[PDB]
Amino acid sequence: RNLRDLLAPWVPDAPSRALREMTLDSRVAAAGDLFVAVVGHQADGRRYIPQAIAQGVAAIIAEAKDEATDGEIREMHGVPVIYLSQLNERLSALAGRFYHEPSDNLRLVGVTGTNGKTTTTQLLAQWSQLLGEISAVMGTVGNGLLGKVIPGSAVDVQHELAGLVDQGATFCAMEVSSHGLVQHRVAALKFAASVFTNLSRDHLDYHGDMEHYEAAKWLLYSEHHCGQAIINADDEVGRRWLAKLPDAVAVSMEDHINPNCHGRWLKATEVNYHDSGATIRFSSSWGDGEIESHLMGAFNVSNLLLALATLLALGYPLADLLKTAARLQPVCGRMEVFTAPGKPTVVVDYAHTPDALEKALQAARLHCAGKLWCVFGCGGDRDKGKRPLMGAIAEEFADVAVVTDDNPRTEEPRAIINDILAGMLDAGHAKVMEGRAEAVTCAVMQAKENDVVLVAGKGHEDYQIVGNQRLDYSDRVTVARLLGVIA
Repeated sequence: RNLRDLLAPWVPDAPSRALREMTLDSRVAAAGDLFVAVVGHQADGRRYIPQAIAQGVAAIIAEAKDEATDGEIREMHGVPVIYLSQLNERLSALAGRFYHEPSDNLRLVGVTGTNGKTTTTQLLAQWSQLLGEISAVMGTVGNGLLGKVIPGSAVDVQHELAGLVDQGATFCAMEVSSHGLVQHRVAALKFAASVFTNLSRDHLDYHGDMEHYEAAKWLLYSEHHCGQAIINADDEVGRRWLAKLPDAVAVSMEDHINPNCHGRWLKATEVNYHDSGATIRFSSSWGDGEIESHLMGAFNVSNLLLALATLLALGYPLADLLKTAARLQPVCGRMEVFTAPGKPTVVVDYAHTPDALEKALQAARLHCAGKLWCVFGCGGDRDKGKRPLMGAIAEEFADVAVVTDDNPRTEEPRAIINDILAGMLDAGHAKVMEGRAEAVTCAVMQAKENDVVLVAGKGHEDYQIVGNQRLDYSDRVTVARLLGVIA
């Protein structure tokens, strides 16, 4: 880490200074640090140059806008201050070089879209590690090697990737947000591949608005090192982009592959949704096969097929992917299935809004030969408007609604349940059972072998809040003990 080597691609005359860390914040700047002074969200980091100098930073790189020309080298208190124009745009490349290009020292796959980013990244990291990578994730759940994921400027992204490379990671699956892409947070990253799940943007009904949105996105991907493109052809926007990208991989589970293109493709031909997951039959330009997925619902078929197409595009052999597919796991507490010989199917899911609850029930219904049970409640001392909507959704999409407690906090637990029931056409056909453990047991012990019990609202969140008390309680553990299995 040397200022002269750091800036050699952009500023040839830069003095030699040993550098420690790269920071945007004068308050945490230490002796030897490189301070980077950016103009940002109603803030000007150049205001904090004197504090950064007083903390003993070795050098400063600063926005040139209205202060200096691009590449201008100044000196303040014997500290080099180098000015760069458009420093927000260049910060990714600057940090990339500072951290020795971490995206050139592992296989980085980016995942963009409205939904399925978390699941698709976890599947990419898991499947790659089953084939012998040391894989890592960066996303909304956090950053780290698989099993060690812990809960963001262009500098933080490059630093975190460098941290993963230092820990032995050879593969990283990164959730990329629309906001991250637009604010140049991944601008200099070398993506081996870019995955598009779907675009659920309301607000885009006007042709000029859809045109400008698409124009902004096309411009961004012309500026990035996207690598191989893997696109969900079941998304209308995905299909429009596939029509313009002949080297992209088209993925479908709904017959949207156009075979006249002679491009690379992967298509589910048949799915059997059953008690413990999905049997997925598929054809592809790499060959055909059948996958035993332990994930639940149609959207998770799509997520898995995107991850498969990505790894096939990157050269992972179909035979090795097929042989490891049965080891792919759900995201913990997301449509997580619990089965046992001769027992009902139980799905634990985090769903705690009307929309998540409807999606979870629709997904669970596909796997349900008998009756669909829904065990749920609503949090106390929070917004109450969702209570009757969740009741109506449970009544509509489930055969048996079992309304119980879910963190009633200091609110009268039955008050919450009354709000849920008020949303129903026939409240009298809902079951009510208090104790959540008792309500889960009720559903699981009454359900038939070919029934599906959805236990919604907690997922992995191993507590029940009653009054001021965080009680030890887990849906996953309660269901596991009832079924005689290990959570």
